[PDB]
Amino acid sequence: GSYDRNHTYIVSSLLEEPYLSLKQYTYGESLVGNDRFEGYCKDLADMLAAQLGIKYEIRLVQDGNYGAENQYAPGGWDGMVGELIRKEADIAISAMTITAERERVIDFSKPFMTLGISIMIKKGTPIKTPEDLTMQTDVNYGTLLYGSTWEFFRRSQIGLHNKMWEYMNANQHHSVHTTDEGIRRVRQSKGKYALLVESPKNEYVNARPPCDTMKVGRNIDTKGFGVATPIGSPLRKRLNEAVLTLKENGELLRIRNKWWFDKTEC
Ligand SMILES: N[C@@H](CCC(=O)O)C(=O)O
Repeated sequence: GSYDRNHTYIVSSLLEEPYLSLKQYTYGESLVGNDRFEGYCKDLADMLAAQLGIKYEIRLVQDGNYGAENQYAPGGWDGMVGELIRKEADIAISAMTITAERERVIDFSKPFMTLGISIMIKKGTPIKTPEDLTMQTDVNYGTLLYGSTWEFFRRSQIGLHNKMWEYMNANQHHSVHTTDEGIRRVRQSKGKYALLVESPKNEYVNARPPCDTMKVGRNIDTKGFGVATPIGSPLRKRLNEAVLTLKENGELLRIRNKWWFDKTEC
């Protein structure tokens, strides 16, 4: 009640199914504003905005990136993280992984979803574990360049993870600028490409046509997605409270089931 509720809050996000996607285009009708978008993060944004009694406007991140330390970016970070640092958006509501490095420059709510790094293969690929990848030659692998999975391997103290880091850093052509290009490479590489991909995306893709991909191995780590705000935001406490409210009242579970379980065609 002690923050501006006439302001339309700018919500940075990033198209990445099923978190956020464009509603299917139809004949003779043009969607505008937030109506263009659907998905888990759209439903989350709607519910958070309702909890806070605020208006909001989704504005997609202007470089298509989640956020990485970048010696060229103003404020030191690109992507949604940089938009928050530079006060170009008020909130980011996306599949933004909570990392120690990002917490030093922006604030996160408690997590609204838990996840881990996982492996996606085309069915038939003779890979069952991360260790397997490092013991063979024919299957190349990679991840989203410079995101949280990339940084996990760069920074990990586990020898296996450092071995995977050294390979990927020396073979950046086998990593990708969008996770969807990684998934296309899995599908189109005849069993010779594996993708390191966060488990909710992996699980979503594997459960839908063409049913040609699968997850192998245990998740490599455990972490969360959070709602992100620029430091000092007047909304920080209320947004965290709202996430906790939606977690306790079953609403986060409802929209997770909506976008993952209700959409299982395989
Ligand atoms: N969710 C990740 C991007 C995907 C990935 O790095 O695997 C991030 O916030 O950086």
